Amino acid sequence: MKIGIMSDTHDHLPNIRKAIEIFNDENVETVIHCGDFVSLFVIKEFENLNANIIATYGNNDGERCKLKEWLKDINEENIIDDFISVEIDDLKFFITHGHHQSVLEMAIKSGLYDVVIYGHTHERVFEEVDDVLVINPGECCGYLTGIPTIGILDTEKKEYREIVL
Repeated sequence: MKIGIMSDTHDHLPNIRKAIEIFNDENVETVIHCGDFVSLFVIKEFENLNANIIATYGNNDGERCKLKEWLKDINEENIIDDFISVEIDDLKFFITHGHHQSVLEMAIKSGLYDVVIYGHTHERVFEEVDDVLVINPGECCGYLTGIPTIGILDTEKKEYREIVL
């Protein structure tokens, strides 16, 4: 009943596959990817992940059009949009690739969501501001920090734990 979080994979196939496995060798009902898969060929890797997908467009994702199409092919359920407001296990979520500072700032500070997930910065963070769970899974490629990471959230007991690759 736990969900997986990832972001900014930047075509790093190895780490993408590593991550996909991990998300399978564990429940992970669904998986959130807020960053830049970036290239189309990346989607074909996901047609090998058990959980479904809730993704958000990154500033580097050049093919938004075919990206959503291919994602649907992998599964009708899968969904991708600039922003994503949803709920799971009674929790209110708001997902978005770092990007738009203000919209992110506002979401967290609005207090209309239980959890706020985002990427873009490549800076993995996991704090709680005013009972709002703010999560940045960090960069899956690990290119800009040398530390590739993903994360798994427990919608149940609300416990998040990082996973270095």
